[PDB]
Order: sequence, then C-alpha cells, then structure tokens
Amino acid sequence: ASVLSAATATDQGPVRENNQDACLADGILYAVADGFGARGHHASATALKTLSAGFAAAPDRDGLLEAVQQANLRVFELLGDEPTVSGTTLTAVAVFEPGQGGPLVVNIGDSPLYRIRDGHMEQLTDDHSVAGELVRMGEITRHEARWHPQRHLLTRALGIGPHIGPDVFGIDCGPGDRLLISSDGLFAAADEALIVDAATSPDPQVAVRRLVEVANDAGGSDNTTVVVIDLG
Ligand SMILES: C[As](C)(=O)[O-]
Ligand SMILES: [Mn+2]
Ligand SMILES: [Mn+2]
Ligand SMILES: [Mn+2]
Repeated sequence: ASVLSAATATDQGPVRENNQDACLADGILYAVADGFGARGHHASATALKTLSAGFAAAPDRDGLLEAVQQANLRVFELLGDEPTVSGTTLTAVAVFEPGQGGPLVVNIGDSPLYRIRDGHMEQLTDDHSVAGELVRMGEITRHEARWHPQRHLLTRALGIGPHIGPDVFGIDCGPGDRLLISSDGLFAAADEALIVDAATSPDPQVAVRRLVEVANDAGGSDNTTVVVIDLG
C-alpha cells in the first residue's frame, strides 16, 4: 500500500458558531482533530501543527508516537490553566512503507477511521466515548449505541492532562482500499447508506465534498471534517 490520491474537506455546518475541527494531509501523514470547549479550535489546530512538525523531524513509528505525546503536552501547556476545559480528539494515519512497518493508526477520542473495501465501509478504531466504551465491551452494538445519551462524552482526550494513552495499531489494508478519517460530525444524523454512497465516490475530491453535503443536508448539527486516502 502506497498513497495514490487523497483529499480533505472541513465544514462548519449551519448550526455551530465556529469550526473547532482541524485536519492534516501531508505526504504519508493524515489526521483529523475535533476540538472541544471554549478554545477547542486552538486545541485542534495546535495538536495538528505539533504532530506535523514532530513527524517531519522524525518520520517513523517512534517519531509519530512521540509527536502525539508532544501534541498533548503543547495543547495542555497552552490551555491547561484556563477557567474551563478545552481539548481535542486526534486520529492520525501514517502510510508507512513496509520497511517502516506498514500503515499505522494512532487514535484518541471519537474521530473514526474507516476502511472502504469492495463498497463496504468498516470502522477500524474504537471510540473513546461513554457509548463507544459500551460498544468496545460488547454491551451494545454500534446500531444500539446510535442514540445513546452519552454518545458525545469523551473518555480520553488530548491536551487536558500530562498523561494520554492513545490506541496505536497496524492497519489491515492494501492496494485498492480507501481510508476515511472523519470527525464525529459526519455521523451525527445522516442515513448510513447515504454516507457510504458519498464515501465511495471514485474521485476522492468528489467524495469529501459529497460527505460534507450529506452531513449538512442531514441537519449539520456539528462541524464535519473528512480525509479520504486511496491506496495503490
Ligand atoms: C470531540 As466533540 C465533543 O467537539 O464532537
Ligand atoms: Mn468539536
Ligand atoms: Mn461530538
Ligand atoms: Mn464533533
């Protein structure tokens, strides 16, 4: 697997007063960060700026994991003394060559990574939210979790303490696969079938536009940000 094509889109949506999502798509590194709190936009932007500088200076598995740690520390040092809590999720994919261990995902919070293969979209990451933990534990299905009242309550977040333990795992993927990283806004309310239809648009630049349109037409209750990566 190498990168054939990639695209990104971010949209405030019609409801939220600002856009606190951020995204990154540079070389082999792709990421979404969904900020929260009064300065969530400062948190997501700061996390991705820190991730990208850290990875650029050490572009391997260890360098990536360390950049994630530095992003946590930088957002925390900047925002940690504010009267209220702001922080961010982070989901990052590094499309490493085989000599570097192949594609790797690092995730903290509820911004999912999906693999799209033969028209079928499968979530690869676990969601660190109250509902997401119930799914992980096998207590409820993803369908049953859809309208869980604590769906949006994070159980892990970047930038809120000196200590973060992200999930870090190798991606089962190869030539012809598509990866999608998104903030949770995409799945706020839209019909899953309409999402999959948009997510499978052959041109990734069309896919990201259609994904934002699907989320907004479904009500646009949240910011939506999407990164689409085609592998060859
Ligand atoms: C990660 As959020 C609580 O701003 O959707
Ligand atoms: Mn947010
Ligand atoms: Mn949310
Ligand atoms: Mn969100």
